[PDB]
Amino acid sequence: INFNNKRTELANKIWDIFIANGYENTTLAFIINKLGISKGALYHYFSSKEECADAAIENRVAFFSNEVLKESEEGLNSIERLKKILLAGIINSPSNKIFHQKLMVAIIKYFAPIYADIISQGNEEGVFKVKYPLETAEIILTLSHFYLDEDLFKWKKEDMSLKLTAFKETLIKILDADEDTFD
Amino acid sequence: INFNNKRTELANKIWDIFIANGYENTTLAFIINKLGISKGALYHYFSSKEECADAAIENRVAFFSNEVLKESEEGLNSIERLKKILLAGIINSPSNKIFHQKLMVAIIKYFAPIYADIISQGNEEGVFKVKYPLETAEIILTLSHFYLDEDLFKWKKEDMSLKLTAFKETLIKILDADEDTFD
Ligand code: NA
Ligand code: NA
Repeated sequence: INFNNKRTELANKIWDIFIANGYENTTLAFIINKLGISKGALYHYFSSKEECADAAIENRVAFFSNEVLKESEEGLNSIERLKKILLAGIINSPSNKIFHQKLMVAIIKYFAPIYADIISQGNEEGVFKVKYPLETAEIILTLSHFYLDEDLFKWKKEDMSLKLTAFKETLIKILDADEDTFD
Repeated sequence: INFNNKRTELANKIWDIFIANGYENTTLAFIINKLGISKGALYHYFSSKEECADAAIENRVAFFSNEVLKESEEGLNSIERLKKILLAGIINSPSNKIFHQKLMVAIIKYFAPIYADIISQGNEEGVFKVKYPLETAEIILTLSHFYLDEDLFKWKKEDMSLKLTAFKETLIKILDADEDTFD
């Protein structure tokens, strides 16, 4: 109620600490020293380092997604809204890969309804023909955040151009959109 | 050369230890005690617990994928090969989620050429019309191993039926296959 305002202020600061310093190497002692708080002050809001990460991620993605909705120009068609939202954006140790995975999952879950809305708008305009708008939104986001992640798959830098092309091709098929939609 | 035969025999045994006991809670001391080997015997083949996991995963997936190729019936059409291969199959703490992620990534990388071959066969038969066979194979596997993973996304059990339906719909669009292909 009031506890929520304080917890998210800290989560925001923890985000900056995890990004700037890495998740694996950030200790609860480093966090509290950097924040200027005690162990007790931290344990009042979080039970673990994982919860600190989840709170940092939730608040960052909740913010980023809300700033996409407020920045959305009134009356834009679905094709332009899709193009605009696709261009949006905020060591590879096992724990650092978990922080990245958590972030991909949160982005997918927060952006899926926005993309679902765009897809539904396009079905109504007659530019797409998608049977399952929310599932298709989640499908697209999974491809953009897992398949196009070169660090996840250790994809070669010279192969990324073909993956983006293949991604656009897939988007066209899935949406039943015109072939020149993403040109 | 000869070192490889021994290393993969251990990797196979480590796999069983990680599955039966969980990755997070499996200590290097538990591994060596269960295997009947010394710390030195283990450090001769692996530098870390992560490398033990990667070796266990590589050898399991390399095996599983090779047993799919040997079990493949001679002269099956692409539609039946696809249906057959789709039915194939071997705590949620941060480290356990890494073991699972590593496994998903290895399955995708080992099975992609098999699915690419099936897709190419179908393009030749005239049952599919896919511009990028290997990228499309990787796209499909990403959806079956990330999007359909209810533990990754914490999807509701009652929503899984719609996700499978949406997955099949997507497969049909991506492959340019007939609508009754997966019935
Ligand atoms: Na859903
Ligand atoms: Na590739």
